Amino acid sequence: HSSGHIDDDDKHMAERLSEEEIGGLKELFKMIDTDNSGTITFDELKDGLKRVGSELMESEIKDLMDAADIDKSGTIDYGEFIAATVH
Ligand SMILES: [Ca+2]
Ligand SMILES: [Ca+2]
Repeated sequence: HSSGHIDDDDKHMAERLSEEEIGGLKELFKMIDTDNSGTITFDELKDGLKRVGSELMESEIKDLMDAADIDKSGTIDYGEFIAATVH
């Protein structure tokens, strides 16, 4: 409840990007987190492609998890994966 940010589109231009994870935190992020708590962890990460039982190797889940979440917080966020710049 405020009126110092919700008024002109000028302030909406600086609040249209996802800094932490608010971007997908609603639709995608939740649908990704097997916990739906708002935070994904390797242990849960694998459960994504694991339950798929296709032809993947959990070995890539750890090399992908580490490369994804650079915050080394042990937990990956929507804003931690997007950090990927200059590819
Ligand atoms: Ca979780
Ligand atoms: Ca993190």
